[PDB]
Amino acid sequence: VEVLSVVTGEDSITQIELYLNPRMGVNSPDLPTTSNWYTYTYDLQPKGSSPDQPIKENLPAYSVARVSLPMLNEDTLQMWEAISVKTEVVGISSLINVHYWDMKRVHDYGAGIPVSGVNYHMFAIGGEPLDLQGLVLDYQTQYPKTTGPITIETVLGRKMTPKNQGLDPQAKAKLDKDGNYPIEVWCPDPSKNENSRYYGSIQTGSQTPTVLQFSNTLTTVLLDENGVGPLCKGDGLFISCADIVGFLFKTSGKMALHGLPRYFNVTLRKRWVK
Amino acid sequence: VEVLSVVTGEDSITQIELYLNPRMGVNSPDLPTTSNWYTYTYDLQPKGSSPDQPIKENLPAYSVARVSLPMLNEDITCDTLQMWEAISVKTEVVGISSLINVHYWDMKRVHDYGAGIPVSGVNYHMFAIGGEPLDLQGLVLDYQTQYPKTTNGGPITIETVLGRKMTPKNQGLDPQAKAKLDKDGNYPIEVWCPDPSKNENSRYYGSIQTGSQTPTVLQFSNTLTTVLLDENGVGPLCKGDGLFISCADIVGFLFKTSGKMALHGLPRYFNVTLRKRWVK
Amino acid sequence: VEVLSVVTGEDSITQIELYLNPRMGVNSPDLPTTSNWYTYTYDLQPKGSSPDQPIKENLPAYSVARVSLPMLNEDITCDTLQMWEAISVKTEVVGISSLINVHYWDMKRVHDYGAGIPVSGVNYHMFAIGGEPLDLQGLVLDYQTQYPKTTNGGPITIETVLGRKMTPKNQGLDPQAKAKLDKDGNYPIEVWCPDPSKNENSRYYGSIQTGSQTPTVLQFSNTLTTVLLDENGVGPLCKGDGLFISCADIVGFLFKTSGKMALHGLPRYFNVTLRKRWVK
Amino acid sequence: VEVLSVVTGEDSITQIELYLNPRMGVNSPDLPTTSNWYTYTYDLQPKGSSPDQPIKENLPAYSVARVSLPMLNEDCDTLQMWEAISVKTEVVGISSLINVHYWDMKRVHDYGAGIPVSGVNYHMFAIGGEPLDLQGLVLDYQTQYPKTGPITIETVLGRKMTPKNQGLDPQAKAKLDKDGNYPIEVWCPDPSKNENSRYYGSIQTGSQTPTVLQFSNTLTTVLLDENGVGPLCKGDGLFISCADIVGFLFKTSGKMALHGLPRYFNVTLRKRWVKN
Amino acid sequence: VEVLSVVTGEDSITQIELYLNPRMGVNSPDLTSNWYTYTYDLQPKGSSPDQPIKENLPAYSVARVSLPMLNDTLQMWEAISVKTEVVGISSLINVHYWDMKRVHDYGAGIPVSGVNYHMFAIGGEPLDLQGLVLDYQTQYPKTTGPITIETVLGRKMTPKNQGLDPQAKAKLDKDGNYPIEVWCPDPSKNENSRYYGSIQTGSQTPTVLQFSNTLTTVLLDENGVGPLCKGDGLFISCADIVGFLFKTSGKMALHGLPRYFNVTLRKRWVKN
Ligand SMILES: CC(=O)N[C@H]1[C@H]([C@H](O)[C@H](O)CO)O[C@@](O[C@@H]2[C@@H](O)[C@H](O)O[C@H](CO)[C@@H]2O)(C(=O)O)C[C@@H]1O
Ligand SMILES: [Cl-]
Ligand SMILES: [Cl-]
Ligand SMILES: [Cl-]
Ligand SMILES: [Cl-]
Ligand SMILES: [Cl-]
Repeated sequence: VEVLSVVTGEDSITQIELYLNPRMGVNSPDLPTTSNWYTYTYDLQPKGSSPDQPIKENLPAYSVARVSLPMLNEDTLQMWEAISVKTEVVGISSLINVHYWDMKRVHDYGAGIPVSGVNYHMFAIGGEPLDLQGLVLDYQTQYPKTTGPITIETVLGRKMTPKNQGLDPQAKAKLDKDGNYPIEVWCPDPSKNENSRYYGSIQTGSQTPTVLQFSNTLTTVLLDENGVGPLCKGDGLFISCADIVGFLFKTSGKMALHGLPRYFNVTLRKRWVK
Repeated sequence: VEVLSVVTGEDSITQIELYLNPRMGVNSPDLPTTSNWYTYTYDLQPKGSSPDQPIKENLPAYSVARVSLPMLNEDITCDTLQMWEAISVKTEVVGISSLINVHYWDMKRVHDYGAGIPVSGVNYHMFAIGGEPLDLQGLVLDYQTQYPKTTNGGPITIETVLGRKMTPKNQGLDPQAKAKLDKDGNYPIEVWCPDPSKNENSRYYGSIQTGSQTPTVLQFSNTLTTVLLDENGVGPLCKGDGLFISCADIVGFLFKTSGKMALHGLPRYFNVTLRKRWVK
Repeated sequence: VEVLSVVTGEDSITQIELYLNPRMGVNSPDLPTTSNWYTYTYDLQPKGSSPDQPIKENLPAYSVARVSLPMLNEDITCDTLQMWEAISVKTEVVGISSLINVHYWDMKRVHDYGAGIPVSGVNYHMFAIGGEPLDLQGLVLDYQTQYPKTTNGGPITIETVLGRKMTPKNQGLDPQAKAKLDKDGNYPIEVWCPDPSKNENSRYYGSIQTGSQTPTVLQFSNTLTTVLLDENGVGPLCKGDGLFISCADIVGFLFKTSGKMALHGLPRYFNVTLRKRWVK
Repeated sequence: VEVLSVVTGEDSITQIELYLNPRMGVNSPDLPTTSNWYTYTYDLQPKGSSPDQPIKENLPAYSVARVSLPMLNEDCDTLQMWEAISVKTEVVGISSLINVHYWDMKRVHDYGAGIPVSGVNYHMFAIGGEPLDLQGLVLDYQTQYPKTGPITIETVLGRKMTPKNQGLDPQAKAKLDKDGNYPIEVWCPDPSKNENSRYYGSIQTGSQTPTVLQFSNTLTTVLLDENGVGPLCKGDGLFISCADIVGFLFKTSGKMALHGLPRYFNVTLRKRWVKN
Repeated sequence: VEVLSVVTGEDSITQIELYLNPRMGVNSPDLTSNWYTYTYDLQPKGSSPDQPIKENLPAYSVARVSLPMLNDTLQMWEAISVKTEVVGISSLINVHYWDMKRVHDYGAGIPVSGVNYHMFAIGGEPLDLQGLVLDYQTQYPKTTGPITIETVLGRKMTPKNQGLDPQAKAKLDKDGNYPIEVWCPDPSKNENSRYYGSIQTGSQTPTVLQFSNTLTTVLLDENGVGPLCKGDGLFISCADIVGFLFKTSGKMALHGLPRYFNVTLRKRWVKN
């Protein structure tokens, strides 16, 4: 796909807006029986015996949407090119709440321990699904069958081996389904993703402060070193993210991970391609 | 709503000054018996049983003022009019030095015979400058929280705007959970955040810091200026000759001897520079 | 006060050097009995009953000096005069290296048989350069605090300036609670902060860090310069040929064996570059 | 070598990609007997009596590869060399560290989640036209490292360390020419050499210090020096080196093992004329 | 001394390389030397006075480098840039020192962490030092032997030495002899030196250090002039305390690392 000139003319620029709700394990608000924990995992707890058999509710997964863009070609073609994005984690202020009814206290008579600890923040803008690389802390982990999360065993069609604690070139997938690819199993593949831009960070520790910023004045430019943004194949724009904001500390000692939604406003332009 | 050229002339630039005192829950210094806790919450505690029924005094809220600006147009019926355009702001959290006090009479000690635990832990800092009220998005930690009813003197929360009880979706982004920041000390911080899908005509800047005893780390200087112009060189345009200024500055917990903890906020000062702009 | 052109000619630039020793509460090294605690407070403790009646030795205060500058105008009744304009400063906290000492005889050991807990915790750092005294705003953690009443002109607190008791509004920003930083070691840091609504003719820069054992993290280099010019390229103009220099540098607690804790301060050095400026 | 002009022409620029798996002590995934701990050390403990006699599985080492480049010269004292000009590099598998439910993970408190991988971090990478020059320096010169096996100061000196090896001993030098063989706690990059390499690193100590890492495919490191010259690949070999210790796995018993992650590289190179 | 033009010529630039080993208290590896690059155990006594031993007083490292001789108007070497690096940073991943205090039962050793102090200086003459101490009642060993404030004053310290006493001044002219806890760079002098430093206090505060051979520090002042080497001597000074070694008993010792320098100098015309 050879990249030609930017299309000149009236309706050459467009804007795409959307938000993605977090897929922490309880992924739907519409199941009365368990939806009270929507945007959280269940309780995360080392079993103390082998092997680990994590349940789907304890496996935060990436959020993804494919956005359909205005059709460009009737019959060398025009493609939408993503050039910038404004993105924001929404609901940050909710985390000042230190009086959840079942919050573990910092000490006797004190306030709740605020949401804190492990953070994981990433977003990606691309013209096709984000490429994923599989790597796990423990290859002996027995993830649930797709029946359900997509894990390394799913893509290999056989059990993990010790090499899956490192980089196994065969352990690859595409982020093509919302709330189905666990964060603990899949990371962005730096060996591919030529047609995506991704940005991420992690923070470990149990009670490490959650420190986050928000402003409507911040823009990320999506152009590469040659001045070309992601090109949207088949008029589809892929947007991916994850925003783990820390643990909810419960009175019993039990802890669950929590996530927040993310907002996007992407600017695109028409580009001639060969 | 076409933006035209900047107005040229002698009195084309004006400077507006204000301060906003914090609205942490005890929101008035003038109450008969309870005002000693002005700029603080009451004691924040998990109930231990469901549901949470938090009191007003435990719900820090946004500060907001509308500033009336000099009237610009002798004829309001014209297509082309002059509007005040906010171009920069100098803003400072006031009273930062007060937080070196480690000898509050009822302060929990760091250890036996030691000084008090200094104000520390949860921080939340934000300010916004707009030509109209700041747009808010509702999202809460726990949808089952029973906030005091607005009709009973309570704050404005999600149930208020929906006309019905929250559902689990309000733990995520619900597009119906929206409001405008149009009342000082009535929109709880733990319920409302700036709405990034709107606010075309505002600029906002904010941060959070969680943890229980996390150091409060703040700077102050009269040399720092925030430029309010967007990518096109246009600042917020003041509709009806009104400038909207919003903020929140939670600076941490006061740790009391018994173990009880209350949040504390500080005031914020603003000096906004505005210029006259022709608009169609 | 119309600012004209920078003066041209041979000796149009001058340099002013000084240092300011900290005023932590024990403010003199020349007292027979108590001067061992020079650069420290006494022991800081919550009283445990109301009200707090803090002693002067527990109230770190701002340092300040007024430097007399060379006289410039033979005839002071002329409309157009030369004034010294402060354009840049090199400033440094002195004695930072002294804080590696973890073997002070009465230092609390971190754990059994260990090294002393080093000077750490609450930090407060600020400096200002101005052509007049720094403008101060009063705000306190607790309005019920009973600060010392003296006959010797210090410490000056909100009650001192108001001529009446504080009220709850003094936990926020009370526009009547204002003062000028015109006396060395007399204005308590926990009561007074720089007033961002004034200070047009000064530049100030500060920060706080709370927490009990938070690392003290400081830099020093003789290569760092602060430019004092505002947006128009004008520095503070020295009224009456006087340069005002103010600062505070609390660097943390000395943790004593008994559990007691005292705040500690370090001195600050300044080298200010000034130029002659025509003003009308 | 005197550096002449950048070669002009159609195929004067090439790209090289590769990944390096971590060599934390259990260095192979292909030994059914012990490979379950691949990318970790064994349990790290003070012996409690002198001397320390660490096992190889407790000595994280540098990763290294020599990448063979296309042959440039059919020959003359004037020739072409590959010049590395930029690199995109990324630590892979960062997301794996959100796992706080490893079956034998020490809990933060009763009934809580596992203590996340945290504590000691050491991160470095190097790109060079020859092996990275190493300087030896150890915490304790009386440490008895396993005989070569890992290469340590005793190996290169052909005699026992002395106290001077707790500081900089100019005799304690090596070249990073073998994957997984040079212990990190013994060897660091030698700033007195490495004219033909570029290296970047950091350390973080503490026991439970947050592991804080970033990843983006938009970040490029420029490898040109102050004269606009990148590393020049002697004998058409490109040397890539790294280490990425990401913290401790805290086990239920109290035991602790260090953990590492792999690193990816995409290096851009151009043809450069050189003399001698 | 009037600074004239930069000398233009074939051999007008030179590079000076050196390293300085740390002087933490046990300052020689050629003796007790098992503790080279460390202090002895640092421990508040609990009773007065404090009479610290010389092995518990980390001191600045310094070298005078003799430069190639060049000569009212003469040439001087002018230091224009430096690449400097703390050596041996990787050694600090060792959490299995045989006598290391454990983080908890069955755990690894507490890594080297806590108090850090990092500084370097490049000058055309000795670094100017200012004396200031935590406690004027500290009784430092007599010079026979570190140089301290009592050494320079010729009389005991008074309370004023907890602040800035303009009489408490010295020149950093001897390696391993000027205690870090007594002396700091004098910002009121040092016109012909450039210095850079930081401190981090705390007991177990993470040691966070960087290393790269791509980082350069420009030594030129605001007028484009670097330090000028009087009598053809370049002064290089540093200190790099990297934290505590935590021992099983509870005792703690400070530890330092060496520092490497590569200084670029050029010839400069000057007038005396
Ligand atoms: C928001 C507020 O005023 N909080 C008080 C708190 C309340 O008065 C509460 O309703 C009563 O506990 O009381 C605090 O002080 C306590 C005393 O009132 C009580 O008699 O004895 C307690 C210790 O045994 C304690 O001193 C509290 O609970 O900490 C103070 C707090 O500001
Ligand atoms: Cl993160
Ligand atoms: Cl914050
Ligand atoms: Cl500070
Ligand atoms: Cl690191
Ligand atoms: Cl430091």
